[PDB]
Amino acid sequence: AKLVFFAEACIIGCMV
Amino acid sequence: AKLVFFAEACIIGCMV
Amino acid sequence: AKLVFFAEACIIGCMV
Amino acid sequence: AKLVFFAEACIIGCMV
Amino acid sequence: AKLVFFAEACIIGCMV
Amino acid sequence: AKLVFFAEACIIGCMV
Amino acid sequence: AKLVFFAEACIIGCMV
Amino acid sequence: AKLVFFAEACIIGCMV
Amino acid sequence: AKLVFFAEACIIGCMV
Amino acid sequence: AKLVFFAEACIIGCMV
Amino acid sequence: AKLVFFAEACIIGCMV
Amino acid sequence: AKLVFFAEACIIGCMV
Repeated sequence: AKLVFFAEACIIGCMV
Repeated sequence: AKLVFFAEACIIGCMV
Repeated sequence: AKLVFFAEACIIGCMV
Repeated sequence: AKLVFFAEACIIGCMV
Repeated sequence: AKLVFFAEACIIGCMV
Repeated sequence: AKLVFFAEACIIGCMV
Repeated sequence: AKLVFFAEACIIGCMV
Repeated sequence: AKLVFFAEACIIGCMV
Repeated sequence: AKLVFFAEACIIGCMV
Repeated sequence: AKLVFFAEACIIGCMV
Repeated sequence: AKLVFFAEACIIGCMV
Repeated sequence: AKLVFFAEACIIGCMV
């Protein structure tokens, strides 16, 4: 898997 | 734009 | 305190 | 949105 | 001074 | 190239 | 509060 | 769980 | 050992 | 190689 | 000592 | 110059 940083703008990293 | 580290506790970054 | 990086996934730092 | 780490060398992050 | 992250969107930290 | 935070759980950034 | 990377050169993040 | 930075030296963050 | 982020506040990562 | 963080100011990581 | 980021590629920070 | 991560232990990045 990959650690992905999204941000709806606040940012958060999530493991996918 | 800037990246703010709102940590209001936890820390999240967002721009302005 | 400490700065825990909870991985509940998603990583968030929080002061504990 | 995502944060990409274009490192094309140096590293810079940008969203999509 | 402060280390400030701006991003014209690619991000870069700079000491101000 | 792009730099992805790999995962499989430890995380490493690598070049691609 | 906000978390700023202080500087004066070393950098530290602190709560405000 | 939380992210642990092991020191094997070298530093690897792992989800524990 | 582990790298632990103390909130001595200001964030400082130290070994233990 | 190594990952130098040049502070020419502004911080950029580059593979050297 | 110093924390040096090796590009062993993948980025790994190690002590020296 | 470049950012050096001193290990005094604890880790402080300083502009050198």
